[PDB]
Amino acid sequence: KETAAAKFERQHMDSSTSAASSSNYCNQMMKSRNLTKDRCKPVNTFVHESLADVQAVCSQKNVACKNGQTNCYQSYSTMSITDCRETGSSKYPNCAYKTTQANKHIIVACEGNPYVPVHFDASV
Ligand SMILES: [Cu+2]
Ligand SMILES: [Cu+2]
Repeated sequence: KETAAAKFERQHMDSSTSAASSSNYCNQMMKSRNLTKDRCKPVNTFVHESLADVQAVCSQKNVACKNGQTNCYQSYSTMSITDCRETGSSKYPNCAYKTTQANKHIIVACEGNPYVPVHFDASV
């Protein structure tokens, strides 16, 4: 259906906006990106930077991933991101999210050739 790289783009990339367009951004994005189809994915981060800039992170700061692996890389500088966290009232099928706009360093897991971001590890 898709590739691991394209899946990262679907779940974590939104280069069309410099930041969350409204407090309802996460409710809209989580749905349109098919992240609430089977269940309400609890947490998710979207990156408001060009693909090239996020892909460049694979050549930046090598750090360990949350799972112990060491194919993770942290951005040298901060990026415009939107943290989407499911609200306490949220209940599938009616997924509801709190939209939080921030500027933080991102940590992504890189794989393949071309070595590109495939998993979003965290924002710091
Ligand atoms: Cu920095
Ligand atoms: Cu993987």
